[PDB]
Amino acid sequence: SGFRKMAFPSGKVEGCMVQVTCGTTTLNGLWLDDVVYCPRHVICTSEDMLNPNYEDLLIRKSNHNFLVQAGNVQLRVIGHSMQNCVLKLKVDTANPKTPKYKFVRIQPGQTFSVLACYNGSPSGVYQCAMRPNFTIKGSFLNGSCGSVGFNIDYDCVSFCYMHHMELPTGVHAGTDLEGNFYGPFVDRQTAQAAGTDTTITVNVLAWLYAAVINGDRWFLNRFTTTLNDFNLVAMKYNYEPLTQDHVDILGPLSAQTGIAVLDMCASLKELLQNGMNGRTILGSALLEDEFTPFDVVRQCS
Amino acid sequence: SGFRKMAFPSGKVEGCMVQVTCGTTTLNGLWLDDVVYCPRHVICTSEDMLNPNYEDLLIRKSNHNFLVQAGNVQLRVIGHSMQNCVLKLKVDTANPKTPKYKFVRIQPGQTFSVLACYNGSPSGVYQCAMRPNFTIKGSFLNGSCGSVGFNIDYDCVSFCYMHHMELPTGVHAGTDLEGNFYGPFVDRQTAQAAGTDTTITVNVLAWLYAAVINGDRWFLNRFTTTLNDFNLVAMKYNYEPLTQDHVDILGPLSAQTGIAVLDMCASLKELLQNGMNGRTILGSALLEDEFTPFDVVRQCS
Ligand SMILES: [Au+]
Ligand SMILES: [Au+]
Ligand SMILES: [Au+]
Ligand SMILES: [Au+]
Repeated sequence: SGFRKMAFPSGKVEGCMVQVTCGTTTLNGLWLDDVVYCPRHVICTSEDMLNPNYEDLLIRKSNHNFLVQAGNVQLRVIGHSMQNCVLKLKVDTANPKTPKYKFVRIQPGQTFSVLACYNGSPSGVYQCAMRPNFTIKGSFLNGSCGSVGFNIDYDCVSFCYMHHMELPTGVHAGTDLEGNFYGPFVDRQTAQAAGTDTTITVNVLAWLYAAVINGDRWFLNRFTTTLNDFNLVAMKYNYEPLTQDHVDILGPLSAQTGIAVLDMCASLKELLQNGMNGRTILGSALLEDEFTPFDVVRQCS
Repeated sequence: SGFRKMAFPSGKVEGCMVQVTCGTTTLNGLWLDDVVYCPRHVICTSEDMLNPNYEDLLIRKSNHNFLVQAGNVQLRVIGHSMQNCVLKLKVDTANPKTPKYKFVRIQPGQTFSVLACYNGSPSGVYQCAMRPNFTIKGSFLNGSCGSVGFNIDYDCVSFCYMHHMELPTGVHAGTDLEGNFYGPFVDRQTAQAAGTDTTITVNVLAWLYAAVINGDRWFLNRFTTTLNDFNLVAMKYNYEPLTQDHVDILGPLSAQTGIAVLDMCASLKELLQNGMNGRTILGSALLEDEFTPFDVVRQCS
């Protein structure tokens, strides 16, 4: 029993983290096979970050200016190229700890584990979700850029995030492992606002199911509702609109608990309209939306 | 910026997790050097658990009845002994992935990372605290016994917990790596109640400091208070009594923020007497008490 925000084991990714230094800046890189991936703004000075022309800045960089260090050993850079907002540094040694891996671009609402690193050394691991506005509410300090987010399914590490930026509002932005930013953000120190941060409705429902499975059931009411009618309440409270696809993905949890998806929606409705009256669900006094239905099934089996 | 409940990187401990089977039961063991540690109730049938005599049950067990498997390779058991509530299985092969490590018995209020495993394979990692009643609010399912809790300082893994039991109330009990249970619990399926679960006052104060560092400051009032007078409020709300030792440990956080410890206590006082009026602190609608002052400094530096 018990329900905790649980990250994936971090070992396979720890073995891939290296330190990358281009003149003054040092950040983290990801060493997979004989390529090191890192944020392209490693080539920038804190002066450059206001409006850098990365193509021009790269012209004055050669292989030997990129110092890559795994632990305490230097790797020899034999090639470099820019792909979108990441640099791919070709080294002469394949990482002997390369796991089976894929690069995946995740959708908003999906969750993943982040291994926060500084100067190529892991510091800690935690679970996050890609917000609907494409930001993440991370814990990152200077030098954490290049840290990656991932999922582990069986023996394959699915890399889905590389950390790039902290926006002025204290939230975080980054790219997939092909260097494309999530959302409208750019690797520039400027005014870049996040959109409205809606709540991930499907995850809230999944978490309510996890609560029922693990003993907390006070919030179960006698009501039911319809998709359209629930979505009117969702819209008012800035929740993602719930779709039939969402209903279907909740089916297994619906079967396990014997609570129809629309009955659970009516209970959520009441929670949104009436609050929690100082009580708690799974140790939280608010509605948690960073558990996917998959997360709930995996942790509950 | 940002503040997250962050576990230690799990890699060094993953390499130590094995599967241990004694007749029907299979649980997790910890393979360090040429010894495998596991809960002694591996030798029990679900029938035995009501009131087992472990000494007698062990008499009918020989080295070859304990099957220990790291990944997909068997380890050869050349000796076994019972120390308190753990078995120490001597094997003929030292674990090549043994990290630098220590066994530590932690005090209530201190935090650690748990690597939840099943059949010797890691499933996930999360951060917990040893409650003042010596229980932990974990996420454990059948077969998770033998999973361990640890801290990582530099290159040394400090093992502090091994999981044994789920009490009827859904909380968890276990031992240090010398096999001594935390609190009054025993490895028996019986009526074993947890005491009153008081809140870890010093951790709450540390977390409020983390909030100030990371932008949330609405809860800072104009008041101050005294230790004795605050402790009267703490007692009423079932908070740990705050001591001068606690004040001293908060000193570094007190210096970093410029908020005197007793001023922060007066703010907490108000939070306890008046609630949070629907607002939040670091994304929580309640007072978090599973961050130590050390946890806050490490994550904030
Ligand atoms: Au793969
Ligand atoms: Au950075
Ligand atoms: Au040590
Ligand atoms: Au068990």
